[PDB]
Amino acid sequence: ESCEYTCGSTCYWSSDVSAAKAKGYSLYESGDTIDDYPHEYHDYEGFDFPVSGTYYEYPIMSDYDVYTGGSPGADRVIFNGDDELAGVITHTGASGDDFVACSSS
Ligand SMILES: Nc1nc2c(ncn2[C@@H]2O[C@H](CO)[C@@H](OP(=O)(O)O)[C@H]2O)c(=O)[nH]1
Repeated sequence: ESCEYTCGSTCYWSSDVSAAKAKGYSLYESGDTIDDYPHEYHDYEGFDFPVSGTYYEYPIMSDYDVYTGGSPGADRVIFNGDDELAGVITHTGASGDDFVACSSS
């Protein structure tokens, strides 16, 4: 139960990531949003994503619960229209409204 990704000091397990991607994807697929998520992620930052876009972001929570509205915190899981995982990113340690990648491999 390793940290698939680490966001700043927050440790996310593989199971945390798949639940956040699954939640954001069920909405995406249903053409719905909750407080504006998921939404297109532009990849203004220039990240590597092992998969192809269009990319969508969904909040991944610090507390391990799936996002269902409210404050999104700083972490985001990134996925595409095929329900493929692209990665986990964070606002933590990023300047203003930029994002930095969460450590992994
Ligand atoms: N930094 C960054 N922001 C984006 C991108 N695409 C959309 N955004 C938007 O600008 C703000 C992201 O910094 C995002 O709110 P967020 O905090 O929900 O991501 C979002 O609405 C992108 O590729 N990079």
